[PDB]
Amino acid sequence: MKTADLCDQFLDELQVCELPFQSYGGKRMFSGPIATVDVFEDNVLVREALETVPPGTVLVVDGKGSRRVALLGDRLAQIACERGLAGVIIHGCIRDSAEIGAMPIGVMAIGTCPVKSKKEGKGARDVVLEFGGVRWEPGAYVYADADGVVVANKDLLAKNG
Amino acid sequence: MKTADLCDQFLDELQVCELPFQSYGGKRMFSGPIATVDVFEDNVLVREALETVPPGTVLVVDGKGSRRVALLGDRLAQIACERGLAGVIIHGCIRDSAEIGAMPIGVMAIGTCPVKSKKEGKGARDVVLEFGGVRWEPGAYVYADADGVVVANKDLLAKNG
Amino acid sequence: MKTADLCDQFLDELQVCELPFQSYGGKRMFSGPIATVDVFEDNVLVREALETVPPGTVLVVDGKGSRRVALLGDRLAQIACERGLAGVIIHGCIRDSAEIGAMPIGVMAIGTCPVKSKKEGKGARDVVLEFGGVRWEPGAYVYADADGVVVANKDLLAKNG
Repeated sequence: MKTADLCDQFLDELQVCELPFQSYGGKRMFSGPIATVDVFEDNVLVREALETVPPGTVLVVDGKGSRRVALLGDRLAQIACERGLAGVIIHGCIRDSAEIGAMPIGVMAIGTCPVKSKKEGKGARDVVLEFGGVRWEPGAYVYADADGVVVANKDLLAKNG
Repeated sequence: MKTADLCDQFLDELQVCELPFQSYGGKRMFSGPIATVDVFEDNVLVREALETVPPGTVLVVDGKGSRRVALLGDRLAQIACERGLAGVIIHGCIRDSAEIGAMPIGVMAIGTCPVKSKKEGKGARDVVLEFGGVRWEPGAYVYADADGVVVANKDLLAKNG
Repeated sequence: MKTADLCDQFLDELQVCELPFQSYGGKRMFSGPIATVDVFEDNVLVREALETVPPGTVLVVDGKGSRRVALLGDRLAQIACERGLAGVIIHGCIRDSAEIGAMPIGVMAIGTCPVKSKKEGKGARDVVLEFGGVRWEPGAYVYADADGVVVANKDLLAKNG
């Protein structure tokens, strides 16, 4: 589960995120199949994804790194906990960081912003994301911890060759 | 008291600081009427302000974001505690961060620096400050927490319209 | 031992590091005689240094600030603990930060990276390093804590004039 160990064993099959994230959730280490959301200062699709993706999923949200609004708050983090998701990785900001820090889920983002995001529904789910020098594909697997975030095109702990 | 809630209710009457601060005090959430100090690597006026502003005040210090010296240390933070101030927000650095982290007051700054600031008394108090994309006016109200810092031109929790 | 106090008393004999470090070890405050290592994404010499420098030493490693690989992990940090070193300061990244945070040693670096460094042995030990606006010389003394890092050309707490 350590990204350090995964790199030592499978570096050739891994993409290493170049963007350093701040860890906000109660869980510092988390991993699972990737579900994607591509938005810009709007989180309606982030919410719909959290309410529908399979348990154990790690939702990756490309918010273009905007710091003008938060894309996830305690209400949405709560949904993630209630539906048994592994965590959320956001190329953007979150809010209610105090409350999220007390939840048993992983949450990584580049910063905090108290302003709510737009609620128009613009953006798309299940598309290929591109940020942090990494190509995030639906169905791929992401592993995150205190040292970083790495992505594999399949479950590296269920393979045999 | 949450900046997230204040933005949802009063965004149109609020200024949202664009500069992310590091939180150093024992209190992560604090708010109150603003008192201003405008200086450059000198903290004599910061000290005089802390020794004279009314209880509950949040001292906002524009140190131009300099990282060459600290503008507040444990002695001054102690004064802030003894006189019942709400906290201090500094566009600059502080020192004695270890000691300040144990004090029941809010302290936000952009970094730490072990070097003491000049003691010449240059600068001015009670002037309008301009940094972080925000206009900080004396008498205005500031609310700070783990998600950010927002400024209103009056007490938003004592108003009725 | 506080960098703030050292600056107040000996600023004229001190070099103040301009590069802000993240603190990863169980010890937030540490100091001692400097041992140097100059490398670039390779840590064989970092390991050899940790296995040979005198107890109480603070190993300073100039990794050119690279964020592509880690230069120190839990194995090497463990060696530092077993041989009684004071700490390590790295102009580069580390990994196994979770594990290192539980160790009684000082560790400062600019970030984390899960990828292992090269093991070719390129680089040099006991040379003068130059980074963070500071000239790091073998035999010099370094003092580090929550506020910063300062370097003196001799033990400032064993001198008399």
